[PDB]
Amino acid sequence: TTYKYILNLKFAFGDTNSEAVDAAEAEKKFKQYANDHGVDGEWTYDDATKTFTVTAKDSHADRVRELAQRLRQRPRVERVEITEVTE
Repeated sequence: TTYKYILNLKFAFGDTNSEAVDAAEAEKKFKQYANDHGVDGEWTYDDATKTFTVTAKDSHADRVRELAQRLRQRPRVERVEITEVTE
């Protein structure tokens, strides 16, 4: 009866020294697509330049199907994957 959606985003670069981090492009793009379709969730950081997790909570299966189909098309900057979790 109760189901929750979770989107995964992978971010990594081939550098030796790390000082700067990119979070404005992933937070502005995820907030634009989620606020345009109607998806409420939370953001979570996983290590510096490695992995990025994001939670997605919706009532209807139309907003999570349009967000998962329009986001997962062609990966270039981050890996976009969708998985359903249940308790």
